[PDB]
Amino acid sequence: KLEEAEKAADESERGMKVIESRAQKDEEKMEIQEIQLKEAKHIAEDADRK
Amino acid sequence: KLEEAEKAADESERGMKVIESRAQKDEEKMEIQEIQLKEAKHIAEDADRK
Repeated sequence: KLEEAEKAADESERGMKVIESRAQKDEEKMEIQEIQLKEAKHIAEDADRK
Repeated sequence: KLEEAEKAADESERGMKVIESRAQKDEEKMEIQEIQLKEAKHIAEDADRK
């Protein structure tokens, strides 16, 4: 049961590492896409201002 | 150790679910900011075009 509970922790932790690494990749990509959106929008606003 | 391993199962699994929720929020924000980046770039393209 300790192996099952610890394995549930270890496997859910690996699950977590993959989806936390995914959250990190999605977070970095969303920040990049958000900064690029802010800039593409700021370019659009700058182009609208122009 | 089993109680702590079950608490770790809960924390690594709750972690995995909080991270899955965060990864989903960051994935949706990634997907929302890339779709809206493509739109913000098309607005920049339209803003530059107009």
